This record gives sequence, C-alpha cells and structure tokens, in this order.
Amino acid sequence: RGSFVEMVDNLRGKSGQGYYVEMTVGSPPQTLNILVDTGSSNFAVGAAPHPFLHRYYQRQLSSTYRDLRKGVYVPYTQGKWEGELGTDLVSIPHGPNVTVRANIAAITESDKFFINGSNWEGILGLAYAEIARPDDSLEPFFDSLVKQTHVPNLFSLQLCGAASVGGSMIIGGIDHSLYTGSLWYTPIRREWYYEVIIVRVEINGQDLKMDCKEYNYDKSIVDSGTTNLRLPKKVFEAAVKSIKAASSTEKFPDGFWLGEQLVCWQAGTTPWNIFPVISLYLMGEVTNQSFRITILPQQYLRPVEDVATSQDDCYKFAISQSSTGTVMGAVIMEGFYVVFDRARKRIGFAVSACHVHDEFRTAAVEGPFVTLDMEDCGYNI
Ligand SMILES: CCS(=O)(=O)[C@]1(C)CC[C@@](CF)(c2cc(NC(=O)c3cc4c(cn3)OC(F)(F)O4)ccc2F)N=C1N
Repeated sequence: RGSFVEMVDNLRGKSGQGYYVEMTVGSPPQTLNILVDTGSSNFAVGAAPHPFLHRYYQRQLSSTYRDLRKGVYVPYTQGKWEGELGTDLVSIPHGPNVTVRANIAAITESDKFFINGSNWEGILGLAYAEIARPDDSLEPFFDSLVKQTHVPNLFSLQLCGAASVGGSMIIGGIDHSLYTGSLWYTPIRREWYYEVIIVRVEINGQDLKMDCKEYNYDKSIVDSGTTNLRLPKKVFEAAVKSIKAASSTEKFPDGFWLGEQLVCWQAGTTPWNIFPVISLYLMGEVTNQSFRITILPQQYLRPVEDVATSQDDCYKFAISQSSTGTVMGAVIMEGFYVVFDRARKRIGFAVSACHVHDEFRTAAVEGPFVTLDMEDCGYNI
C-alpha cells in the first residue's frame, strides 16, 4: 500500500530504555506497553505486581485465556525471566485492524529484566522460531499474525533518537514518507536471528583491511533490542584504534573507549566534527554486488541525561566489544528506515527521514559497490 497513516508515530520511549508499542491482550482488552525487539522471538509480558511495573497481564480477567500448562526459564547474559506459557487474543491498537491468538509467556519471576523507571512491561520478540524458548514449536507472534490474517509477511522500523524517543513500526508494509532515497536490500543469511553479512568496514572512508570473516564472527544480527553497535573483539580493537587516530585532535582516557567512563563537554559545544563516520558494507542482492550504510557520531556518541553529579553535557561511547558477533543495535537503526522483508528473506536499509544529523554530514545508504568473495565473509561452525 505504501501509506499506513494509522501506524506512523506508534512508537515511544526514553533514552537508553528502548522503543515500545502499545498492545492489547485478552478479552476484554488489557493495555500494555511492549518493547519492540528484533533480537528475540518470545512474546513475554509481566503478569505479577513487580514494583517497577505500571501495568501487568491479569489472566484471571480474560475469558479468551487458554493455559498451555508449561513453564519457561530464560537466562540472559546479565539477568533472567521465568514465565507460564499460554495463549490469548492480542491486537495492536495503532497497528493493523486485526486480532490474533498468540503465544504469551506470563512472567512470574524476573531479575535485572524490567527497568526501574521505564514505561514498558513486556517484550515483543520479532525474530524466528529457531531461537524461541523453550523450543521452535512455540510460534512467535509475527508468525501467528501472518498465518491467521491477510497481513503481508513484512514489517519495518523507523527508530527516531534524541528525553523522549519516538518512531514507527509499520506492520504489513512500508511507508515511503519515513525515508529518503532508495531502499537497499541485504539477504537474511538464515532465519533465526535477523542474520546478515558485513563484507567491509570503513572509518572515515578508510578500510580496516581485516579478514571479512572477523566482521561476522560468529554472526552479525540486526537487533532493535540492543542499544550499542556491538563488534567482535578484534574488530572493536581495530575500529577503536582507527577512531582514536581520526579523532586525535582531542585526547580522551582509555576507559571512555571501553565504556568504563563518560566524557562531558560544555553545553552545545560537542566537537562532532572531530569524530569520524562509520561505514558498514553489507552483502547485496546480486553476486559480487554490495552497498554501504554510513552512521555519524550523533548515533554512536549517546547523551546520558541521568547524571546528577555533573552539570555539563555527558556522552557514552556506544560502540562496544562482543563475544556473540556483530550486533547492529539502536546505534545503527536510528540512522535508517529498516525493512524486515520476511517474505523475500531480506532486510532493506534507507536513510531515515528522522535521523539526527548536522549541516555538514548525513547518514547515508549508497550503492552499488563491487565486492568479491562475500560468501567467505560468513562464519561456519
Ligand atoms: C541476542 C539478543 S539478546 O536477546 O541477548 C538481547 C540483547 C537481550 C535480551 C532482550 C530480550 F530478549 C532484552 C532487551 C532489552 N532491551 C533494552 O532495554 C533496550 C534499550 C534501548 C534500546 C534497545 N533495547 O535502544 C535504546 F533506545 F538505545 O535503549 C531489555 C531487556 C531484555 F531482556 N533482547 C535482546 N535483544
């Protein structure tokens, strides 16, 4: 259709707390704010009165609730949640005009999961069944939505940064007002995470000249549920070394680059221009063809507004090292309109109409480029 006016601006959030959509669960409808997460595959909601929660799923109030009589325990690298599986009727007030019977994990115990001060009480896992918990028989929400309705097998995300954030989750299509120029598509390598292949990395146009397999060790994913651009250790080391050299006009402590401390400047006097652009070349749709996406310091140097001990403008270096491969989190996604074209196993990138930039530099999506041996960039076990 190309125009989904009802769904524009259906995302809200706060800096560092993520992007949530309004959803309803059960009959009569119970309203919940739900984190949009392309890096997981469970629809999981608070169902107990945790003190951090504004709202929670009260199963006893729902006539359409069905118990699946099975639990689920989900440990993460930091915290944890545990829940009871069921199904109920789910809709998205500012989404398609439909109602779906979806799997819902009713969260009954958690640790370091809900954020104190956040305005969301659940997670919408938008990735594929392969990574669903406890196993791939638990149908993810979007799979149910496509199966039960005529909603096309596609969604797109415009995450708008820079303190309230906003944006759009267009379910079933693309809204052309949300981007400028053309969309460029990269293949979904495998349907588990939204896995992609990075084929080349530039800092201010200067190639890292690394074995491209390192860029995707052990994978590269697109994840709206991650803040940072997360890079594998060796790639992070090379990237930081290059960013240091590009920004050597000013010197910063080692801890800043490791995200161990913040750096603060006098109000409205951030030297963005001293900081380099970051370009990721992604595998294209065609043999030997790639395209380039480019982000600015506006994306990777992120303001920290909850600093009581300082009066200045303080920033977090939001590129970090990873043991689980590249993660293209909000640092990447805030620059772009991202199309998760499930029907065609591809992810589209275009310059976001809402991305934060200055008058000298702009986030960019450019192609085509000639890149050989792009298949060798993918990692195999
Ligand atoms: C493999 C991906 S993962 O499964 O390990 C994981 C990174 C952690 C676990 C989970 C749920 F599965 C998860 C994510 C979050 N997000 C955020 O809080 C959050 C905060 C943000 C953001 C994006 N997001 O952009 C921002 F605006 F800058 O601020 C919170 C609790 C969770 F429990 N989702 C992922 N994508």
